[PDB]
Amino acid sequence: DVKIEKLKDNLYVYTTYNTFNGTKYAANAVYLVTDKGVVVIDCPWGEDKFKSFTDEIYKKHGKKVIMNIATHSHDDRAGGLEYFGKIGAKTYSTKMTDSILAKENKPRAQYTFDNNKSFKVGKSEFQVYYPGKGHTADNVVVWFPKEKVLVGGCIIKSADSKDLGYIGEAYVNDWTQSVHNIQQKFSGAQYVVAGHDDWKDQRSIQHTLDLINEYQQKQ
Ligand SMILES: C[C@H](CS)C(=O)N1CCC[C@@H]1C(=O)O
Ligand code: NA
Ligand SMILES: [Zn+2]
Ligand SMILES: [Zn+2]
Ligand SMILES: [Zn+2]
Repeated sequence: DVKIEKLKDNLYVYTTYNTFNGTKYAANAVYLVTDKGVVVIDCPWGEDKFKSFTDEIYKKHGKKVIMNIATHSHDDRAGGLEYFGKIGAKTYSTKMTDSILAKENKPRAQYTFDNNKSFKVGKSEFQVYYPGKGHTADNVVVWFPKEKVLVGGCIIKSADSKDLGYIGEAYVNDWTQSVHNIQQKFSGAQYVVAGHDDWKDQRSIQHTLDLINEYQQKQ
């Protein structure tokens, strides 16, 4: 199942679901429809959902995916690099993410960049920004200036998150500064999209900071 909702103009938020030990988690990402084709950020959470996802893209827009950008090495972000490459899309990731994928023997992106990069596709513009370590050492966010949408990915927890989620590769002591960096640089954001679960509640950044503090206080 893939849920797709228009967020602003040609920018859409898509959500897929993956159940872990009785807890049904949602993974949120976005895709942009341009005159040159569709740009997909991250990927459906689960390989058995890739075809269903692009099938929905065709049903709704009758267009082709020409680019895929992974915001970190995990399955819900970089899991589709092989698939999107196979169907003709130009794939990207940061060099740090590439190093992690290589180490884990996971498919890698065709092109890599040094943490930050500004993109221009058709008449659309967006930028990938590295705020520092948090959920992982390589996590990046994507900013769409025209739509005023900040795709936070997993460094941003949903306002209803019970805990920080998977922290086996996290840097909790650096996470607060990284989130403060995002907040300061994209202060005028109309929409901030958390990587998991409910993203609509815009207190997501506040709750994230709350969860980090809670974790640290408990030592
Ligand atoms: C929970 C994260 C996504 S934030 C996840 O999918 N992981 C963490 C380690 C195993 C799996 C993966 O990406 O390989
Ligand atoms: Na590899
Ligand atoms: Zn992750
Ligand atoms: Zn995630
Ligand atoms: Zn809170």
